[PDB]
Amino acid sequence: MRIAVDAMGGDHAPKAVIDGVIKGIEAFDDLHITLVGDKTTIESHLTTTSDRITVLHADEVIEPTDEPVRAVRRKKNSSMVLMAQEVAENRADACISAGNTGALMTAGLFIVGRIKGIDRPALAPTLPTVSGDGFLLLDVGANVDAKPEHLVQYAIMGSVYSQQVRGVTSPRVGLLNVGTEDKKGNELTKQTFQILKETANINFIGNVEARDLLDDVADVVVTDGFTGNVTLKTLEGSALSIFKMMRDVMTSTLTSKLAAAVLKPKLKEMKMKMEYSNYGGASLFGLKAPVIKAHGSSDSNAVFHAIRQAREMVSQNVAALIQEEV
Amino acid sequence: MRIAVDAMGGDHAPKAVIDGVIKGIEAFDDLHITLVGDKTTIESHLTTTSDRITVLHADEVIEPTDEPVRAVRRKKNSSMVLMAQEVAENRADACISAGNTGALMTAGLFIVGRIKGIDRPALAPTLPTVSGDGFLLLDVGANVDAKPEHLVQYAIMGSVYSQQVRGVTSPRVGLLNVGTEDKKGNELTKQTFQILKETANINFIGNVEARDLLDDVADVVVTDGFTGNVTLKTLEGSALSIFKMMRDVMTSTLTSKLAAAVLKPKLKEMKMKMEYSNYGGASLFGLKAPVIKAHGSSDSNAVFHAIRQAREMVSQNVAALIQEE
Repeated sequence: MRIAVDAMGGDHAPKAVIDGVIKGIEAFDDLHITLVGDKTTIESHLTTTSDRITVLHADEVIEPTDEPVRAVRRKKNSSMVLMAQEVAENRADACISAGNTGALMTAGLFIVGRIKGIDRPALAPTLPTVSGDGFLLLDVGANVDAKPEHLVQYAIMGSVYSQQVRGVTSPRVGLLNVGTEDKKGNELTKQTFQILKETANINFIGNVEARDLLDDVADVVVTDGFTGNVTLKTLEGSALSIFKMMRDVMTSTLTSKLAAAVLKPKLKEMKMKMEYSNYGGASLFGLKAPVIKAHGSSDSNAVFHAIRQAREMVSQNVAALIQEEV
Repeated sequence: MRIAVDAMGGDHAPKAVIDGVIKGIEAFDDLHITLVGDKTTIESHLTTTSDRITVLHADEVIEPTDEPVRAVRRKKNSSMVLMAQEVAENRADACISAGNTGALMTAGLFIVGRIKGIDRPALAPTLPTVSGDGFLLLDVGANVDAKPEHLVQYAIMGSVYSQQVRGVTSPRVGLLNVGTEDKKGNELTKQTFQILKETANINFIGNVEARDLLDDVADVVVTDGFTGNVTLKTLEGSALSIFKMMRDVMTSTLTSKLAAAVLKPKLKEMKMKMEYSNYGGASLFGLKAPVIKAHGSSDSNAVFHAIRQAREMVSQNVAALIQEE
């Protein structure tokens, strides 16, 4: 098993990405990593662990302010393009980048290519729940204009991932909607509900309301890329607001000074919702191989969990199973 | 000022509705309330004797499972329909119900009627922000399938409300979107962006991302009913979920004890988070009179704030001002 990793994308790149790669190499014996980026810089951090790591030099990098299609086509020697090329030329089974989301989706689509029978890829992060089981939200902005058939394919891919990678035997697939009632939604959502109702290979549990997303309402929640993107950003801003209010309550002068016992829980609280990177990162479903967008602020542990998820996606043959299921 | 209130709709109706009405009557000297529902049941809960509370008997009620059009047409003597008829016959200036949302919107459309020039009314609640300035979100589910023209009308109505009732001189109008760039959004949203940019009567500041809604990115935030409903419900349910997740962190005897010291400020925090507290209910902009949908789980405090918001809406002539635009 070979995974190509973009060493240059991300806020803490390249150090955090390299440190996560070293953690994955130490954890999984069968794993081979191709680290793509500035070779000499990458080698500077690799002085203690270099066993199953190959370093592939990339002269250029894609910056966050550049337009994705132009950057991917023009900068053939960027770390992201060379990383995707490793997968396309069959020198890697999966790839991971913490870089620009749009650039990675462009490179995945243009270079890695779609699974046969898959119309449009979907961006799918695993989000937290109160129980800690988590759930898959797909499509959070890979495809803004969606057809009902696209959403049906999203449900199938999310079900295969939830079964093979998360080990959920019969994943509950819900359709994000304005109500729990069967006939709710706009045209796209109602047409999708009717097709989902007739889709044999999934455990379709119906419409799910947004208010219940974090309450373990479903294992897979399906939506179009625009609504999903808006939903994910709403979740992020809500998490920041509540953390801010809690920090004010736990650090206020009006409260007991002894309740300073509580200062240390602030970090734990920030961890519980803000960082869902422990779940692995946003997968681009529908491509010929696993392509994973690691969060831009990924530290070494986040990179490690993205590696662990990509490894399971490869070993459990998710792409081939998706091809068969459609 | 007279407001007709549906005493029968809502999870904690009729006790919470009657108690909220009594709180409004005690807070506002000028307020007259017509309580619509079963006279004997209402009189059981009436702890007050006040000439400014009148009881209007309604033989039937529209249940949460009833179909909106069919129930509204069939149940002519329901509390919701009689409440709306009070507004239509000019025996009340506004009405409030915590009952079935689809039924209430249908009654508003059928009985109260739309302002001339408005194709579709919108469901518009006021949400809190970090600064305390607040912002108006619309449409949050009156019409799930919207055209660009409908969103333009939502921007005009929201701006009028923000200026006249909320005292914002030049309301900043943002289009809820996935990016700041002009070409962002799905087909409906980018088309709306171009029309909104060419719209004369508004201060359009462009696209706004959902992550900044609570940080005063805009005074008025415009979306279609499907996306707006999903956004609003995400905010409410997620605030409850995340608060529960963070509170779970403090469970150990020393941390339980430390948490109980902060218990009074966090009950205060939960109250401050409830968005039926910060404003009343979602107002239906575009009808001839104010019709307010209070949250189905409204307690007395939520009912009261719905009354206070309806009172501000009547006093500032928003229906007339929206019509002028």
